[PDB]
Amino acid sequence: TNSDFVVIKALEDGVNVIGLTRGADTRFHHHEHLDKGEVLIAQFTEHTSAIKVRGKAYIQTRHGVIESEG
Amino acid sequence: TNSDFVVIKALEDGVNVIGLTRGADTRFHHHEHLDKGEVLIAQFTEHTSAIKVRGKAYIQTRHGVIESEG
Amino acid sequence: TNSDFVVIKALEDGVNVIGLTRGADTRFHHHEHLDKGEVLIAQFTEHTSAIKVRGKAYIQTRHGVIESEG
Amino acid sequence: TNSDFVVIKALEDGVNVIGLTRGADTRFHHHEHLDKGEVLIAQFTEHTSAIKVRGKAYIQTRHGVIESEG
Amino acid sequence: TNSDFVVIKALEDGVNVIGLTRGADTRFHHHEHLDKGEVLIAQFTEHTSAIKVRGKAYIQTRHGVIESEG
Amino acid sequence: TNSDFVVIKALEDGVNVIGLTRGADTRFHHHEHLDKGEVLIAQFTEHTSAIKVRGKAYIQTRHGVIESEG
Amino acid sequence: TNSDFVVIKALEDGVNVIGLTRGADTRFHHHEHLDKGEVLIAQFTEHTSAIKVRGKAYIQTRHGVIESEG
Amino acid sequence: TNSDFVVIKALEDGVNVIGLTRGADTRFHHHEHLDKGEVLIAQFTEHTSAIKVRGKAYIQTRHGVIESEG
Amino acid sequence: TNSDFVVIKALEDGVNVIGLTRGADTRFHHHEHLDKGEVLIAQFTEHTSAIKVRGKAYIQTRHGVIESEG
Amino acid sequence: TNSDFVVIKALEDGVNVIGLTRGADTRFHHHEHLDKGEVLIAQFTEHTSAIKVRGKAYIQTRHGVIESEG
Amino acid sequence: TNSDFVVIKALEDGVNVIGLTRGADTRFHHHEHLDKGEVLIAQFTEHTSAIKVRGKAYIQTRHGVIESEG
Amino acid sequence: TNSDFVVIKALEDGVNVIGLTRGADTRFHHHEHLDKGEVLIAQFTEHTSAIKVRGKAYIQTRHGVIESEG
Amino acid sequence: TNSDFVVIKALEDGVNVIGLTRGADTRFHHHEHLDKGEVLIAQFTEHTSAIKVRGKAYIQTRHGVIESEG
Amino acid sequence: TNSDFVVIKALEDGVNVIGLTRGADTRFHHHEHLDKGEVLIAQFTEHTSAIKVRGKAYIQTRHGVIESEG
Amino acid sequence: TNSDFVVIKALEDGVNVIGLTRGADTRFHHHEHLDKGEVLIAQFTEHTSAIKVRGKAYIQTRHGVIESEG
Amino acid sequence: TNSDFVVIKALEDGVNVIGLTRGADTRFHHHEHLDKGEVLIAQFTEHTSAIKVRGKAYIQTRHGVIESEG
Amino acid sequence: TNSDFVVIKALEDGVNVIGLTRGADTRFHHHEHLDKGEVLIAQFTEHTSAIKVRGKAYIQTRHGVIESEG
Amino acid sequence: TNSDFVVIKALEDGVNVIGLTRGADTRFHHHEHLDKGEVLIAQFTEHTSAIKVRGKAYIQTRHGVIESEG
Ligand SMILES: [Co+2]
Ligand SMILES: [Co+2]
Ligand SMILES: [Co+2]
Ligand SMILES: [Co+2]
Ligand SMILES: [Co+2]
Ligand SMILES: [Co+2]
Ligand SMILES: [Co+2]
Ligand SMILES: [Co+2]
Repeated sequence: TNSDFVVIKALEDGVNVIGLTRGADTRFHHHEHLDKGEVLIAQFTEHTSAIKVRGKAYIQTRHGVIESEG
Repeated sequence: TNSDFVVIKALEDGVNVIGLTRGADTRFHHHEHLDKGEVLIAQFTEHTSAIKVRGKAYIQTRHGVIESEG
Repeated sequence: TNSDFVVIKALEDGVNVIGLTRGADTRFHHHEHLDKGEVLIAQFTEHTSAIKVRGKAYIQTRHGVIESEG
Repeated sequence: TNSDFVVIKALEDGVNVIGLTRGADTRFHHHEHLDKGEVLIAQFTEHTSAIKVRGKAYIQTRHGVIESEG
Repeated sequence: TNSDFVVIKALEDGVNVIGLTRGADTRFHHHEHLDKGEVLIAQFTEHTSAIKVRGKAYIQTRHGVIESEG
Repeated sequence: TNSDFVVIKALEDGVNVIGLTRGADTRFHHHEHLDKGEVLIAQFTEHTSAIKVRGKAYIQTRHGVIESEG
Repeated sequence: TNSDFVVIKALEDGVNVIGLTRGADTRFHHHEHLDKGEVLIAQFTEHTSAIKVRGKAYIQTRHGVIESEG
Repeated sequence: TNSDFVVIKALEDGVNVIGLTRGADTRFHHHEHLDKGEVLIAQFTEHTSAIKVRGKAYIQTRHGVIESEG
Repeated sequence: TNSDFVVIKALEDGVNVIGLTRGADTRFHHHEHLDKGEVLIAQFTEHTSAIKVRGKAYIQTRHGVIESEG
Repeated sequence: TNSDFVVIKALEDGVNVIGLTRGADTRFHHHEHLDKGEVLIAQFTEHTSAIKVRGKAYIQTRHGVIESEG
Repeated sequence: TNSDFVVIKALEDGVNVIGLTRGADTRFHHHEHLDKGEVLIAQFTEHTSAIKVRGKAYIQTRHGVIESEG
Repeated sequence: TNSDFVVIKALEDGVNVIGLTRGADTRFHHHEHLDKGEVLIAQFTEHTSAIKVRGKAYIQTRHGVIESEG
Repeated sequence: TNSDFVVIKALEDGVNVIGLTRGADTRFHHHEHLDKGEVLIAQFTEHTSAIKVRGKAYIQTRHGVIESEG
Repeated sequence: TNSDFVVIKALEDGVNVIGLTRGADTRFHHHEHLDKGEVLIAQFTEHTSAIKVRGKAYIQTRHGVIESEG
Repeated sequence: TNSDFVVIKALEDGVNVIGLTRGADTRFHHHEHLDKGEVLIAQFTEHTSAIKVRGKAYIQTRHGVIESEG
Repeated sequence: TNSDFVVIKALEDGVNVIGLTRGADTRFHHHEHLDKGEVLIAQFTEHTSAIKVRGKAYIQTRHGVIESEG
Repeated sequence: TNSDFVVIKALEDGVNVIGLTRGADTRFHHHEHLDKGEVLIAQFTEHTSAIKVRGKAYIQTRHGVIESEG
Repeated sequence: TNSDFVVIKALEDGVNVIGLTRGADTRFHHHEHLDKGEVLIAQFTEHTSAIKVRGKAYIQTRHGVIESEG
């Protein structure tokens, strides 16, 4: 519900990061734009239950590294 | 009950991710569509107890890495 | 009581995952069908205390990997 | 009192798994039949404090792997 | 008080497992007989504080493996 | 107070295990006899704060293995 | 205050183990004599805060092993 | 419900006689050990509805004689 | 209604004895498993009105001796 | 009214035992199916006054032995 | 008034068994059809005081065996 | 008063069976006609104390067999 | 419940006859010692349900004569 | 509990017949002396549950005849 | 308590028949003198529980015939 | 009534020491078994008034030494 | 009740001194183990009324000196 | 109870004198150390009922002189 975070680095211009709400319904809550080279450190909270990443990006989580190729 | 997440990367167009209800009866509660190259970080919550994945995909959990080919 | 999950991947058509009821008496309360290639991440909850797996399947738990040949 | 599970795989037909009752009085409260190849993941709860396994079987616990030759 | 367990496998016929009472008074509270090849997984409970094993047996605990030759 | 245990195996006939009371006063409250080959798994409780072992025995604790020659 | 213990083995006759009182004023609370070969497993409690060991003895703690030669 | 009895003679060492309780649930109630040569005359009562005999024994009932070869 | 018994001796491993309910509707109420060579003396009670026997077995009643081969 | 029983042994697959209701009106209230070799011990009760047997069967009553060829 | 039964076996097709009512007024209250080879065990109750059998049949009672040639 | 019965088989056409009233007054209360070959099983009741049989018939009672040649 | 007796004749010095308690729990209730030649006629009572005989002895019951060779 | 008797004949001078009480405790109630040739017919009562016979005597019970040699 | 009797015939002059008191206390309650040839049919009653016979006499009981030679 | 003791030493296997109760009725209260070589120091109490010794034994009292030969 | 004592000296390893309960019921209430050479001066108390000595030992009482050889 | 004393003289360095508590529960109460040559005159009281002496010592009581060698 908290206390865990992800690290996303943008590898190209125009990377989109979307947060899905917490509750009975699942609706979009917010989105963020990242330009090439930017780093975002995001946390799981009371209003966020899922994080969706579009665009070429490098992601670090507790389970290791992954690369999105959108 | 809460505070654990899975990482799903879509390896093909049209991958389905389904969340099942938490309660006495089990029913489909929400689903998400993923495009090729896209990444979702999903958490276990107060309305979701099980997660099904349809389509070719790459999954990371606390127990390791698996690949689905449905 | 909660907060622990298993990962099941179906290696054949028609794999059955049965949940057993939590309480004084024990009975089947839910069946799940998996087709060849699908992956299910299932959690221990307030209504489930045991899980039975019939069919050829690949299972990951905190204690390691096992293969069912039912 | 809770939150610990065992993994039992039946290596031959007709394996019996018996659960003992929690309290001042200890009585047999349920048993399960396993056919050759099936897998059961079972949890310690408020009504089960001990588990007995009869028949040839393969068991995984937090302390390692054991085999019953019954 | 609870939430720990031992694994006992009987290496000969007629193995006795005795549970001693928890409290100011210390007395035999229950015992179990194990046939050859059987495996018992036993948990420390609110009514059990000590466990005595008579007969030839193989025991797994968090501190390692031991062999009783009673 | 609880949630910790020792494993004692008797290497000779007539091993004595003595449990000391918990509180302002410290007096013997119980003892147990062990024959050659027997194994006792004993827990720390609300009425026991110290344990004494007389006789040739082999002991397993969280800090390792020790042997008493008494 | 609890949940931590020391293991003392007497290597000579007449080993003294002294407990100091828990509170604002510090004084002797109890002591124990150990004969050659005996093993004592002692726990920290609500009435004991420090432990003194006089005589030749072998001590195991969470931080390692030490030998007293007084 | 009463007024009828069985006679069991032990033909070998270690014969077990088990009594099952009377009521809606059927749980074990008591067991007895017989050494080679002993005779037990047991009655049906308010807390006993079935009797189970393990081991080589010679049994006399109103319907005649039988021999268990366990 | 009460006070009559049957004697069943198992002539093979895995013999099932089933007791049916006493009431308006008839349902399975309990079952027992018997090993090769064991004898059960069962009584008619306030919750049991009929008894079914599956497996090779030898039966004694007031009316004589019969053999089942199911 | 009660306290008397019949013994039926099935000599062919699919033997039917029908119970007739006790009271002013008479109707079928229970069917029982027996496979070849099974034995049923059935008692006259507060809801059963007559018993119909269809199929090849061997029947024992207080008056002797009969064989049905239905 | 109760607790006595007759055994009727139908030796040819179309055997009729009629029960007469108990009380000051005697009237036909039920009848049964039996096909060749069928067996019926019937009891005397609070609504049946006499039984009439038409057709070729074989009857067993406490007084012996009789045959109806109807 | 009750709970005894006679068996009458008609050896010729038109056999009359008459039941006489129980009490201070004695009178015909009911009669039955039997065709050739028929069998009637009749019970002594609260309204019947004596039975008269006219016509050729074969009678079985607890005291033996008799033949009426009326 | 009551009203049935056994006859025990001691064929050697020091024969033990043990009576077990009637109720929910079973324990020793009394015992008797018999010298060579003595005869005891013992009745089933409201505080006794089972009887053990240790030693060489000759026993008479309603079901016949048996000998204990303890 | 009542209404059953034994017959004892004295075959030697000085035969002793001892009666034990009926209740929670088994305490001697009375004894009787018999000279050579005497016959005693003794019944089971509300204050008597067991009978011991010392000396050379001849005993008749419902189960047959025995001879005490003491 | 009642409904059983003995038959005593006096084979010599002066035969004594003594009745002992029924209750917690036992004492002589009555006696009868029989001359040679006389016959007495005596019953067990509410005030009598044991009977002694002194003198040469012939006795008939439910268990057979005996001869007293006092 | 109090404060006096006897000393009993067993000179043979199986010596019996019986204590008689203090009151209007002098009856057995307890017995004790002594093996060869044991010594029992027994006092006179409020529930004890007499002591019987059976078997070969050596007794010391205030009045001197005696030897029981039984 | 008090004011008297015994003196026991242990002449061998492992001498047992057992105290029996004072009252209507008699049971083991405490025991002491003596190593070779030790001396125990024991007193009769309000809770102790008899004392047993097992093992080789030397005993002094008001009546003199005795030697136990258990 | 009181008013009796024992004289102990230490014949070697380090002699231990242990006093045992008076009451239903028996447990160590106090100990005393004696060096070579020292003398202790100890009494019996309401908190002491038994006394143990470890080490080489010379003891005087009302019953005489004894020596401990421990
Ligand atoms: Co935008
Ligand atoms: Co969709
Ligand atoms: Co047991
Ligand atoms: Co089953
Ligand atoms: Co005894
Ligand atoms: Co007179
Ligand atoms: Co002990
Ligand atoms: Co000190």
